[PDB]
Amino acid sequence: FTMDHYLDIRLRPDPEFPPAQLMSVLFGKLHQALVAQGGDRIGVSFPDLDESRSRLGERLRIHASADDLRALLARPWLEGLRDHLQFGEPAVVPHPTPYRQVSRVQALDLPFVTLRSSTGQHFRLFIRHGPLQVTAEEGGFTCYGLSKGGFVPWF
RNA sequence: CUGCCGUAAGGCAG
Repeated sequence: FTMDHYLDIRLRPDPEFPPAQLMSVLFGKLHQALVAQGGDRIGVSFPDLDESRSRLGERLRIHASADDLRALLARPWLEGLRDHLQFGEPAVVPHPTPYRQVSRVQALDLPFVTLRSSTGQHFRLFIRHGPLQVTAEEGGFTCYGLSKGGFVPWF
């Protein structure tokens, strides 16, 4: 379990943008930072997830090794959003915790973020937090920080 | 939104 570090990024409430819109922007920006860092050892989870309202919640948690996390934060990927966010301190995770897969699931009672890309076009990216396991099977993460096998601590 | 694997079901990538 070499991914024992995390950081919480919290959305500040905003009069003109609902949470879901900011989160999508946060999440698109992280996507860009992941595509640049390279690798597959950075995951995310949405700790305030609400199953019932199908809402991702107001927090984005980023999971990484102590130094994967540092390389990531020393990038200017949050340039332009920071005013809309509050950040926790990079910390060691609590233990013990369950682990789960947070994956892209391509009627969907699922939360989603809206992104763009070469077309101008908007698309929804659907996200599912998986069943709690006692331990973590090995595996990596996509360029969205979503599971391609890997698991993240849930707390 | 585009695209990949697959004979379509199922699945995947940015």
